[PDB]
Amino acid sequence: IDPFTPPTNAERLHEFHRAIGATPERPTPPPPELLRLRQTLLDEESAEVRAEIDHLLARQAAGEALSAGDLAPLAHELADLLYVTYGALDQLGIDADAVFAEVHRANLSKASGPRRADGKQLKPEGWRPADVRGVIERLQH
Amino acid sequence: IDPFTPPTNAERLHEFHRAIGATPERPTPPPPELLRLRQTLLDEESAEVRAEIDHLLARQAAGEALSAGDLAPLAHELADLLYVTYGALDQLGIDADAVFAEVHRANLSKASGPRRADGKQLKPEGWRPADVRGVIERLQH
Ligand SMILES: [Cl-]
Ligand SMILES: [Cl-]
Ligand SMILES: [Cl-]
Ligand SMILES: [Cl-]
Ligand SMILES: [Cl-]
Ligand SMILES: [Cl-]
Ligand SMILES: [Cl-]
Ligand SMILES: [Cl-]
Repeated sequence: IDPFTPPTNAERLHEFHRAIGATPERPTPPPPELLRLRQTLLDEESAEVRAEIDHLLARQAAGEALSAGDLAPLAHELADLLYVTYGALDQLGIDADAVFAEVHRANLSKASGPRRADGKQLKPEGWRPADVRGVIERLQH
Repeated sequence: IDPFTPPTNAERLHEFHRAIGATPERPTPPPPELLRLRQTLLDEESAEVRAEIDHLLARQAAGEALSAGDLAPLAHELADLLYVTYGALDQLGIDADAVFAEVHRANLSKASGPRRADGKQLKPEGWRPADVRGVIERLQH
């Protein structure tokens, strides 16, 4: 499935990494041990988000109408996930906003296509996929 | 483990959801079926990120010095993950930037603590944890 089925937050992660001694201004591969760690951490944070969804689903199944406050733990974990995802991009010395803008361009464009009779989102004429490599090359040079 | 071990992107997701017919201005619980979907999608996108890390790790292990371009698929998947994470928060009608700011405050503050002899990050005096519930209540009211 897929989605169709003042400083920015990226800049905040740069501030954070400065604080913990952790980053490059241009795209730069990290040490293996650091990739490994990032992989684990993404793994863990996505697991916590999915667990909080499970709790809400169980409460809804029992018939509860959740309040705004009830959504806080999930919102907290989601933000934690943004943090470590932005963290990865910052660690890589990749401008997250530049890459995000290109991904957003392509997704928004795809959203403007027609739908199949069964409701599946189709691409519009002349749809242009996200060219993230082009963004990276641009940032590097 | 943990991290110690112009429109914003959140606003872009609101634009996207408008485009696909998908959102609330105040925190609002979603339908169960939609939570279920979001859970699956987070699951899948985090799996793809972790797979791209595996590929880079294998290349590094073989002795390669990765170029900036080599990082594009990982950067692309990371941005895809931001997209569906921001997507969740938007779906919930929760201002992602407000929640992120509070999580960032707490993380940056924790970073200012001393480290144990073994290098573990300790909290500073009077450290105040992220109060995401307070943010949610504020957004609701
Ligand atoms: Cl509900
Ligand atoms: Cl409440
Ligand atoms: Cl991080
Ligand atoms: Cl198509
Ligand atoms: Cl490398
Ligand atoms: Cl290259
Ligand atoms: Cl989404
Ligand atoms: Cl501590």
